[PDB]
Amino acid sequence: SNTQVESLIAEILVVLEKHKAPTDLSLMALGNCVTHLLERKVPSESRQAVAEQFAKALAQSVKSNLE
Amino acid sequence: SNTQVESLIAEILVVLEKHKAPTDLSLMALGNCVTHLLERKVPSESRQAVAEQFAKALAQSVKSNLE
Repeated sequence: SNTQVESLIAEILVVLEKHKAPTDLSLMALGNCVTHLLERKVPSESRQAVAEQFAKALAQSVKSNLE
Repeated sequence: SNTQVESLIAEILVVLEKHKAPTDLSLMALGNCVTHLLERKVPSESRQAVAEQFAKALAQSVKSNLE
């Protein structure tokens, strides 16, 4: 499964690299992708909650990476 | 610029769609992409802060989308 996640990640990263897209642009696109998914696959009532858990995970991820 | 953002977004979304990747898997990959970018292009001292602003934007985005 790790190889599955990693492959998805690599594929998405290459997309950003191919466009030589700036950091801010990359984040904006990535954020919109999350927003798109939540709106299209998460019930309106849980959307904010899933968004917040995504955010917490991101924050924790970044923090720990600061090790 | 909107077409530029939208094109990036579409390209990333197609990547997820091609894998028929589940929502949770998509989020995990997307989150890792943000983490990757922050670690590779944002100074260690601002990383958490940029991560939090990304999160706020995401949260606000989702909220407003609930209109």
